[PDB]
Amino acid sequence: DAQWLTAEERDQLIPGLKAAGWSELSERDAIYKEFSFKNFNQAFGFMSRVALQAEKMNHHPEWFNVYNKVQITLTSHDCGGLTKRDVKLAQFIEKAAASL
Amino acid sequence: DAQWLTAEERDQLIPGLKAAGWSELSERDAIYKEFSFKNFNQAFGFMSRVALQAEKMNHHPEWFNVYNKVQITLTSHDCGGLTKRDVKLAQFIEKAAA
Amino acid sequence: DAQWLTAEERDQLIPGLKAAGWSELSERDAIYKEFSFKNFNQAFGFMSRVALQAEKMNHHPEWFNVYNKVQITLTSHDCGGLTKRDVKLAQFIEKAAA
Amino acid sequence: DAQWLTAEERDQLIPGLKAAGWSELSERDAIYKEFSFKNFNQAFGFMSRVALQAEKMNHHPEWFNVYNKVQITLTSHDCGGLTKRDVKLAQFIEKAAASL
Repeated sequence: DAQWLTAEERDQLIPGLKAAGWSELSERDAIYKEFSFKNFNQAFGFMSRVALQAEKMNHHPEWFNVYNKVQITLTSHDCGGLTKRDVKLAQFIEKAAASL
Repeated sequence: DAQWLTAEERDQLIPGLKAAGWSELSERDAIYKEFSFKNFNQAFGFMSRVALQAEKMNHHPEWFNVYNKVQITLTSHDCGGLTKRDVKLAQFIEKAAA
Repeated sequence: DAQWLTAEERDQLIPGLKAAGWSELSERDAIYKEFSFKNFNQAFGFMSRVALQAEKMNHHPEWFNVYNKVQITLTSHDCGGLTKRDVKLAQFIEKAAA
Repeated sequence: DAQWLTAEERDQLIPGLKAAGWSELSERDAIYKEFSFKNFNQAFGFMSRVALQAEKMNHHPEWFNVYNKVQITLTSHDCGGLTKRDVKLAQFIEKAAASL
């Protein structure tokens, strides 16, 4: 999905992400979550998996990393809002963070 | 190097990095530079090379990435300032970016 | 492309790759090339770029690595032969290696 | 350790690796193990972690990858045999494969 999520889609997709720890940013139609690992080795291994998925689906995250911390913000710049692509990427990220 | 850069060291090593595009932050004793690649494939390949060097040196960057852009801030948190480790990592980053 | 390369396609696309250092295996319809970098940092950075492209194309290489060396064999297992996917991945590999 | 493992060291270090699935190659003083993941994404994420450790310890593996399979052979070419460095790398690899 390249268009903004509908009210119905948000009610059916966001609750699960919120339950997983993601939050909706106050200033942008985007979701955000910070992941913490044991060290940089584990953090970057995680980032490499996310990077691979980003190229597989042609959708990229905004992210900041400092050693074992990875802060991720997902939104679609081509339309300026949250799309199904962001939800899909978030779901993959949760799998990667859980080693699944 | 693990100790803060002396005045002489800064004069000898920082100008080259500034000529290469790095700048010194005003609120912190740290250097910064935004790199712009063609796409994320190039950007992450570059990040992977920097990540390898980070573990080789046990010195890590503070960095942000969005598609083809990579913003890097370097400083030594252990002593709260710039050290030769930051200079060496920045020099490696320049080679990897080229 | 997902179907086996035709005679015309092979004549049009393979010579360039051979000029670049790729060779055709004798026991399989596949192309091969060993890349030699300066070190593992360069080699793995290169591998990371190829890995990203592999997932973008959903087409994977058969590769071996030891420090600065990376041996790559390309073929399409789905049909047991060379396809345009192999040619396109090889061309990307050439750019990444440069 | 940059020298070959002693008979004593082999008796105290190899059993654990054998128990983990590693085997001693017949033609070389090296250890070998094949790892299988769900897909290439997981396999390469694993490889990135191993790559990071290889640069951290300045010791590199011989490895072959085809999609979800990663075959790893560990030995020290600077002396032509198995060293403490190979054991250390093997132990890290086991952690990475287990997501630890």
